[PDB]
Amino acid sequence: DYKFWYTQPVPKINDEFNESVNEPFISDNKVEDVRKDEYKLPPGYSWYVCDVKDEKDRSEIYTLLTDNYVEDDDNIFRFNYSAEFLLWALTSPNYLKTWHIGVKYDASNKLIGFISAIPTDICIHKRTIKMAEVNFLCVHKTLRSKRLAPVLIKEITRRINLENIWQAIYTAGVYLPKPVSDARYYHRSINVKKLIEIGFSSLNSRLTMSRAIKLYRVEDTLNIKNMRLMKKKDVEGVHKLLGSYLEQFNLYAVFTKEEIAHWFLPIENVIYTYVNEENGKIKDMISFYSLPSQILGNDKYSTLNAAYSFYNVTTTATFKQLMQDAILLAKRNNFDVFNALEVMQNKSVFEDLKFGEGDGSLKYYLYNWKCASFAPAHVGIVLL
Ligand SMILES: C#CCCCCCCCCCCCC(=O)SCCNC(=O)CCNC(=O)[C@H](O)C(C)(C)COP(=O)(O)OP(=O)(O)OC[C@H]1O[C@@H](n2cnc3c(N)ncnc32)[C@H](O)[C@@H]1OP(=O)(O)O
Ligand SMILES: [Cl-]
Ligand SMILES: [Cl-]
Ligand SMILES: [Mg+2]
Repeated sequence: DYKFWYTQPVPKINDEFNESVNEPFISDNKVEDVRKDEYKLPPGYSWYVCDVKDEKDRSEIYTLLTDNYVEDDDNIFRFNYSAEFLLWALTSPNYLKTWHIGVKYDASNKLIGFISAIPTDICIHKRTIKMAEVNFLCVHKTLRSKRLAPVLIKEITRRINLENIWQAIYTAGVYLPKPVSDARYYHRSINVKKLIEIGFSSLNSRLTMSRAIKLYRVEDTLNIKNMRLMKKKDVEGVHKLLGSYLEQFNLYAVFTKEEIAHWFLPIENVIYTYVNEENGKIKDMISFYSLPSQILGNDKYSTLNAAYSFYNVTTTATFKQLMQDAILLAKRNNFDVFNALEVMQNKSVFEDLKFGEGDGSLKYYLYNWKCASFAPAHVGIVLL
């Protein structure tokens, strides 16, 4: 029935727009007319502005998400974004502290809800629009189905609109009105025995343990020999190589040089970017971020260490060769599995590089924007 969503400027479930339509649902917005009062919470609850740069505030967000954030459809894994990852994800160029919004239960002073956004220029069907990218919506497990999520969404919408920003981008596994694109995850096992043991992968009479280990074995030699960790000197180069690649897609972030430094410069256990420099030019790049899952009630392993593909571009090798190198670099950094969405060129390598299809998919959404939807190979943005 979507009783909340059908109040909002998003498409109905059966809306179909053709390529001649690429504009807002609601235009001519004025900051002057945005509500200046905070949305009302149920009695006993209060808004709290989180300071993500403060270690203690950040640890409170970390705890809320560790305990209550997204699980796989089978409730076997729960994402466990690290505190240093959250610091990176939320303090991008020009971020607003006041879009990092928490809800405390007053009687215990405990954070029980959170939602966040950061600002970025998004190009959709060649039109570039300032958007908020919304993420980390989370309601404590003990307070589910009480309609707190619409309150957090309406309050962040209000605060984003105060900055004269009227569109947003967000992804989710749940189906909501209405995806602009839909992309499955695929996974490439690295630490095969651990993935078996925790119930992530399986074996059969044809695929014995030893045969599975051999199937997923990787040669410890790079196809692109000079791939090395990115440094500050490489920011102009990555800005040109990635910037030029992305222009072909129907949906992508238009990164400034400051944004390139922020999103790609390596941070241990958070973001890994490797470059190939030839003649003072950056000609290939690989990048992947760290997102572990807590393995729910497992005796042996508490954590699945997963690398998620971010942005990969080659001009000196094949895409296959580049992605075989990304799996190698993730292996050299202790990751158990390399995951990727069927966006950009990724699906073209999945068969040959022995990826498995994951369950369900990730839906891409715009708020207050009507346009044609498209196949996920035309998506050129990866959100965290
Ligand atoms: C400018 C501008 C606009 C700015 C705003 C743009 C819109 C942004 C939307 C939010 C985007 C979120 C992106 C993500 O971060 S992804 C990960 C979501 N994090 C989890 O998966 C963690 C585990 N899970 C939870 O923590 C809770 O289940 C949630 C997700 C907070 C939902 O809370 P609960 O207690 O279930 O549900 P209640 O409070 O009764 O709310 C029901 C209404 O809510 C809608 N809803 C549910 N999940 C949603 C969701 N994931 N995103 C958006 N809406 C969602 C839903 O359909 C329904 O509304 P209807 O009646 O159907 O029209
Ligand atoms: Cl009022
Ligand atoms: Cl090597
Ligand atoms: Mg609720």
